[PDB]
Amino acid sequence: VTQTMKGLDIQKVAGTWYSLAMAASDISLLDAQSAPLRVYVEELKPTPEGDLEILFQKWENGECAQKKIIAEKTKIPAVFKIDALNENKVLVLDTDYKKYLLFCMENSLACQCLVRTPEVDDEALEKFDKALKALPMHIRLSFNPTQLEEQCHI
Amino acid sequence: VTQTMKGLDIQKVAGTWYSLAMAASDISLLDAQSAPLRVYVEELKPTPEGDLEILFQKWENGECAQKKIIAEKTKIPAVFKIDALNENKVLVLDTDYKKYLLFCMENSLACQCLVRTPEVDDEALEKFDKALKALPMHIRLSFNPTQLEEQCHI
Ligand SMILES: CCCCNc1ccc(C(=O)OCCN(C)C)cc1
Ligand SMILES: CCCCNc1ccc(C(=O)OCCN(C)C)cc1
Repeated sequence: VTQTMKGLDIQKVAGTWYSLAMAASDISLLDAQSAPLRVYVEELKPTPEGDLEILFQKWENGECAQKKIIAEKTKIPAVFKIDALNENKVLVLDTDYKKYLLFCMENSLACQCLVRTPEVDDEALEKFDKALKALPMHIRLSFNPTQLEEQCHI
Repeated sequence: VTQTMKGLDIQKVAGTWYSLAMAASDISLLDAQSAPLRVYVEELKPTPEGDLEILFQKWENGECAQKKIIAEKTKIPAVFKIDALNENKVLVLDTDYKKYLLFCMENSLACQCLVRTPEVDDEALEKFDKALKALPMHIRLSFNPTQLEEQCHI
């Protein structure tokens, strides 16, 4: 991935978001309620040091678990690191802070269209599909306003 | 769905096809290996009477089953009926006979991009995405050339 947000201000992504849409390189990354990159974002909390804590839900062991991860900053403002068995990158592609944010997680790849409200944002989906045009995605999911107001988008 | 192939010649769709891509109105229609509209097309056999027998595979009870369905003609050449508990329609959106065919099954909705060979047809995917632009799809899957040569696209 070689789309990053030039000039990103990480403090301005703070707050409420909805996972409107998701996509991944491999079907198995999103196909089941319990698939590993089926993660629903709740809230971003930038630290004063400029790390980004992520609140999200994950369907786990037949139910909707509350989860909390922190992505550590790098020399590149639009690029964060999650420590695990593998070195995994979080990239911010594009945001306008007040309506949408596009990002990817990569080691292979999953991306999302975040929005501030439980509404279908045709414009934000256009920009998302445009950004995926380049990437080798084999599954795409989108959610309706009813699902967006439910735990794990049921 | 109000995209049908004007002038369709049902005899000319006979033969080998690959389910390159699928999409559906509802995630649950395609999400699992065993989801009900995860059906992989093998072969179309038009009858002399102008019905269309469909050979396909379905992941069933932990394995890849061989299946055979016949879709009955209507007064509209691009529209067929499958008899079940519900009245279910098969619509041919568009074909060039020698490379691609787009169709939908509807009662709510699932569509596919068929191709004659195990190759990624960028052009045929463009026409497919164009045809879905209108429809309310919430899941899309595509398959690579390796998967296309395997039973149930493993
Ligand atoms: C704009 C930044 C959004 C980042 N959001 C998320 C990033 C990662 C995860 C997440 O669940 O991490 C997956 C685990 N690692 C080891 C692959 C969940 C949400
Ligand atoms: C160009 C025509 C292609 C039609 N292909 C297919 C049509 C239907 C099916 C199929 O599996 O039918 C689903 C069962 N009914 C009752 C909803 C599988 C393949």
